[PDB]
Amino acid sequence: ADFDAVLKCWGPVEADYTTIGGLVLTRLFKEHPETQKLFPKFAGIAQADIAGNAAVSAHGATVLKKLGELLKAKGSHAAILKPLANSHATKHKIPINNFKLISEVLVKVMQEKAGLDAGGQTALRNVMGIIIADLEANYKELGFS
Ligand code: HEM
Repeated sequence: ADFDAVLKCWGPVEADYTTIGGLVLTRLFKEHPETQKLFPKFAGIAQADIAGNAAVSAHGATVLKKLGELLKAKGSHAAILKPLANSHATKHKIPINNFKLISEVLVKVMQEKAGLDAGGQTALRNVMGIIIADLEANYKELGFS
């Protein structure tokens, strides 16, 4: 049910993955500047120059499309998340806590831009908690507990 609650507000997100993706990453980097350093392509870009940066927005679109794919999955969520865990632990070297930070940002962006109400905010926190716990379990399988 919590997946359906989020999907009932996903229209404005999927309508413009570039704009909303850029909003999410711009806010992440503003509120959590240490996360920007985990993207070598973006690390060191002055904060004032991030909102207008097309490459940042394009990467945010990649993130949100992957999250959409997960939400819409009629099969295993864990299966889609295994490659994501593998790349984020072993290629990008992203500590798990950073997924909680981007999930905090997404809840706020959907509250502000996608009509996600109080119950929807809780549903999205629950869904992101499922995703993050699966990423964390897969990190542990790789030796990154
Ligand atoms: C649930 C949240 C996230 C989703 C859905 C997501 C999704 C993706 C996808 C689909 C890619 C491209 C394919 C791949 O390399 O696996 C990617 C790349 C990447 N992600 Fe994430 N990601 C998330 C969170 C994060 C966080 C929190 C960070 C760092 C704070 C991060 C850092 C990176 C980096 C550095 C790349 C490589 C970018 C490039 O070289 O172009 N990701 N992510």
